[PDB]
Amino acid sequence: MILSVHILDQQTGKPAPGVEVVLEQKKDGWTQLNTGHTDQDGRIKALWPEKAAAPGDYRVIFKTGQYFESKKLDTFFPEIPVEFHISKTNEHYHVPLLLSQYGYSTYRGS
Amino acid sequence: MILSVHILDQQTGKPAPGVEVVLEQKKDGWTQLNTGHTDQDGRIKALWPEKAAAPGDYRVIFKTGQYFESKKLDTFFPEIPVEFHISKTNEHYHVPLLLSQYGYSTYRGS
Amino acid sequence: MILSVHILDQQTGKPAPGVEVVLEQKKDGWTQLNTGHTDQDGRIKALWPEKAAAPGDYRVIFKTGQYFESKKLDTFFPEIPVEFHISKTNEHYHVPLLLSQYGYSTYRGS
Amino acid sequence: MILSVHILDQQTGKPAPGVEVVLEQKKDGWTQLNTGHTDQDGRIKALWPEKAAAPGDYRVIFKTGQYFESKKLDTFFPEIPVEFHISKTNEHYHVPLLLSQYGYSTYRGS
Repeated sequence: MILSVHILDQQTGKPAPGVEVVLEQKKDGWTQLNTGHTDQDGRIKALWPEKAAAPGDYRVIFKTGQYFESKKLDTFFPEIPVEFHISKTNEHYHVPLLLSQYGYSTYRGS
Repeated sequence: MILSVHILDQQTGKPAPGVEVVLEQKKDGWTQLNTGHTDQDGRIKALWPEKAAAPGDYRVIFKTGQYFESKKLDTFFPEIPVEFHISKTNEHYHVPLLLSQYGYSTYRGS
Repeated sequence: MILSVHILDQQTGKPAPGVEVVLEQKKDGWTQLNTGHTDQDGRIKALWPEKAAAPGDYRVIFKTGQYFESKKLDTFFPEIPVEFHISKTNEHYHVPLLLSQYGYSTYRGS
Repeated sequence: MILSVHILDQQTGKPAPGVEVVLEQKKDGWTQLNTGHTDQDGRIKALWPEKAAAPGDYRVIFKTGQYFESKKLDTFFPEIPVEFHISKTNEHYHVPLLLSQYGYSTYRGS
């Protein structure tokens, strides 16, 4: 199992650097597996480095509220959580974020 | 304060009906204010009917996992949470969801 | 046949007013049916007012380059064209635009 | 100047292969610079291979209508054109497409 994220700032058309991202797993609420920060190219390649994982519900929380605060920009979102389910645990999963101040998009990248 | 949501199925180009949506407020974790289901036109007009509200972080959870399950369709998301912050509590807030099986978009509508 | 558009500024979370939109039909290249400008609520309700229409390929061009220029903002797009096909000419068609400086989304609204 | 595109099928969460993409430049209408087809990973890495280019308005046309037709799926779009402007001709430009049947997203990737 590999989990990658990358954030794209839609206001600038450039990647969003230094954004905190929290990875969680749904247990019998949610529990932290890892916490990372997006690099110069707005990426966290191994979130989650290549290791075996149990299937089930996962979550990434993009700390984008703190990101816009440091730029002195207003935003609709205090943070952006993305819930996803993994049944094929062998695969590399990309969960990108297309970030605007008052809107966003996310998907399997794959 | 007014809170509305509407879901648009991107596979069909038609609204997504009968989808459960849970509205929550961040307290000193999260607490349910109301639970609704999208109508024939994929809307929940008053989520949250017109009443005074305290500023702070809110959340809507679109139960889209159960939606695709009833259509016998696979999806990346077990559900879709959307976190948002309200500072101007006088306003009508639209939080629409553009729904695909393995991707989505959300925004202030406004 | 009814054709509506509305533009949502993702930087502000408010509708985008005064944006020129050109409606075209594919002929044996493209030909202008109508030209409108988005109102205070970022809408052009009747683009295209309620009248019978021939099925086929249509196009709306959102003059968003001129929009950002008047705000002194840079953008990736000189304008945003959206091609769509209508087979059911009886229906009301919404073609909304979720507008960021360096990214956008469009869909049937319906 | 480098121009890359990649298409992501939002219905499947996998890249969209074998999709024709036409690259054009705005002249004193539009003129074809190159035509490519997306590979197994839904990419056209060099659209446009690394060569010097003149600044101005460009266009990529994603032949997504023909794509869904071969899958026997209905779609709102006969094809998807994306207009973009390049002022810094030294840079590598990614223009990805997040593809659903009745909706899509595009952006600088960068």
